[PDB]
Amino acid sequence: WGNLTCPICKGLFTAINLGLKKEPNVARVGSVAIKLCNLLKIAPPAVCQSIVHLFEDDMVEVWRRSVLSPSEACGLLLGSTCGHWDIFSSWNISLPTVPKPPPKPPSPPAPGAPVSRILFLTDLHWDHDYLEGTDPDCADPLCCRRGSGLPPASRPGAGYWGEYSKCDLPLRTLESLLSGLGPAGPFDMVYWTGDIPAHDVWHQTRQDQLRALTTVTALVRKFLGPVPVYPAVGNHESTPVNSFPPPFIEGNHSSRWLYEAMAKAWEPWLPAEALRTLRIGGFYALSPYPGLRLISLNMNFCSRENFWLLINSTDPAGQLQWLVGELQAAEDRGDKVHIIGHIPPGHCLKSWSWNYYRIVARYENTLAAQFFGHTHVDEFEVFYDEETLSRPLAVAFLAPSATTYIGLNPGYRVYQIDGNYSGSSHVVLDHETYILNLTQANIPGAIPHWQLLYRARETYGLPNTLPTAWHNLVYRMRGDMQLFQTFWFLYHKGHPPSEPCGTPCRLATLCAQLSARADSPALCRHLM
Ligand SMILES: *[C@@H]1O[C@H](CO)[C@@H](O[C@@H]2O[C@H](CO)[C@@H](O[C@@H]3O[C@H](CO[C@H]4O[C@H](CO)[C@@H](O)[C@H](O[C@H]5O[C@H](CO)[C@@H](O)[C@H](O)[C@@H]5O)[C@@H]4O)[C@@H](O)[C@H](O)[C@@H]3O)[C@H](O)[C@H]2NC(C)=O)[C@H](O)[C@H]1NC(C)=O
Ligand SMILES: *[C@@H]1O[C@H](CO)[C@@H](O[C@@H]2O[C@H](CO)[C@@H](O)[C@H](O)[C@H]2NC(C)=O)[C@H](O)[C@H]1NC(C)=O
Ligand SMILES: *[C@@H]1O[C@H](CO)[C@@H](O)[C@H](O)[C@H]1NC(C)=O
Ligand SMILES: C[N+](C)(C)CCOP(=O)(O)O
Ligand SMILES: [Zn+2]
Ligand SMILES: [Zn+2]
Repeated sequence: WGNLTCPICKGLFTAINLGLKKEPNVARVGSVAIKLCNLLKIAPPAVCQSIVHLFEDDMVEVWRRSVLSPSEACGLLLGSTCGHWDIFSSWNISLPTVPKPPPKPPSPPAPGAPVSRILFLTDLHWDHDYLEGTDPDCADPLCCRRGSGLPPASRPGAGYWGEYSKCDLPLRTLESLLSGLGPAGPFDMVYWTGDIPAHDVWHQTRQDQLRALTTVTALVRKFLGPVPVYPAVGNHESTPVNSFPPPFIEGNHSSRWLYEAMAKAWEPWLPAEALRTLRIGGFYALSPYPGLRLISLNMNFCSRENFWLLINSTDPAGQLQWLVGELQAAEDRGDKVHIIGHIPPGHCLKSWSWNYYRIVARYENTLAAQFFGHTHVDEFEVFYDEETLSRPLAVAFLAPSATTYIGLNPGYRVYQIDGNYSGSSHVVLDHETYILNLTQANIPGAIPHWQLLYRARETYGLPNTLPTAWHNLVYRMRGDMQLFQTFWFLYHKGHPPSEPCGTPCRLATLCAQLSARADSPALCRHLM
């Protein structure tokens, strides 16, 4: 009588569910997990215990409601007859039935046309506990801070402004960055795409994260005054890291604490309609100029590390569908769109990344620019047509981090964009990157001087910065090692590794530049 296997299975995981709601059961989960953390020497025992205690409540709940829920587990184990396993199942959003206009590249701007200057800040990762002189090569996942201890007598401690290691930034270096903006300005707007807290991820309270949010927010507001700042939500803003429950999760373990703090912190910059969307799911749209829409995406609903998506990964918060409606509205008015976000779309979950790719291809004429960060390095992602994966039609700019993490100079970015006038293409025309050379800045008594590292069109000889120039650059770099070495230099903000990047390293790096869609190896067919 195997007619009972499904009854008993469901009875098992129903009892599993009830047991895992009990906090002493959750603590049992945490204790074993910590001993394995110590046994597998993942981190120091202090970090192992702290991070499991911080994560255990939310993670046990998600597993209880997804992988261990009776309908899911028994569906995996006994098949569609018993339950239904649909964890990370494929999904698709709906495009409107409006015919796609003919593909049309942006027009060259007329002589003397207005140029809008956009400051781009990402991955600031302020470390409230940064401490000069401490060990940069400590045993914790983040060093140069209180509790990192002392270096050996053979190596120096963490530099005053930062270190070339697994360390984040003292607030004074963030202050130095914004205080040196004058040469690079003036700015019409600032795009600020996430990651305010540091990587002290094993002990972050909601108050620490809010303190990071409110302190840095006030700092940029002090140095940029009247200039609008459009933020986007990074993966480090929440606690625990990457924990962004979609709006179908209510109660105090939801993201309400964080989104509302953002709506109050960013009220000076965001219109009422933006603040409403922001409070719901951490994304919004607004109009910087007549004929220009800006859309700030919360890419944590695309993230491979947002463990809440194990419950349901299908277009969380309805964001992609909301994006389509916003983009079609822009197409209807003839507006152009900027997209800003944190995690670049090539690094998203499979289904999300594929649907985003399809949206970008549909709205190629309407999308004018895309801006992401999160990787901390200086790179890009080229988008191609759906039909042949060979006509370049969009490019995402991945700007490098202000934080040193890991081992880099601090950096930031400025875009020259086809400006504020009727008929403008609103596309990026050129960009520039500024760095703080820590080797020089950390000399005792020196005053930090942020330097221009490079300008895009000048150093690569680009006629413009449209998608085809970046496509072309990748294939020039396939055959020109010196050119690729330049790019590899700039990629690390002027502080590349000493291990040379040979043939496999180059091909893997070039393949990432063409991988705007996750898990699409065909995109790199011409590289390997
Ligand atoms: C995880 O979340 C997703 C979404 O949040 C859940 O998917 C929804 O599931 C419910 C069932 O519980 C579906 O309800 C059915 O919808 C039928 C038709 O609905 C159409 O119109 C909807 C409202 O305008 C519209 O959202 C939807 O568009 C999209 O969904 C289609 C799949 O449903 C998809 O193929 C399209 O590409 C498009 O993106 C529909 O066209 C209706 O006939 C049924 O009676 C019933 O109402 C929702 O439609 C689902 N919505 C989406 C976007 O998929 C999913 O169940 C959750 N998973 C778990 C395990 O909870
Ligand atoms: C950061 O500052 C260091 C320190 O001066 C620069 O390194 C020097 O680079 C020049 C040019 O290659 C050499 O002649 C010196 O010998 C270097 N000094 C040392 C101590 O290595 C470095 O080039 C700067 N980096 C950037 C990106 O500006
Ligand atoms: C942009 O141009 C329009 C039309 O000339 C003007 O009204 C507006 O003040 C300008 N600036 C912004 C930020 O919209
Ligand atoms: C993603 N990364 C590990 C390469 C860069 C640092 O991560 P993160 O600070 O953006 O979360
Ligand atoms: Zn970051
Ligand atoms: Zn990040």
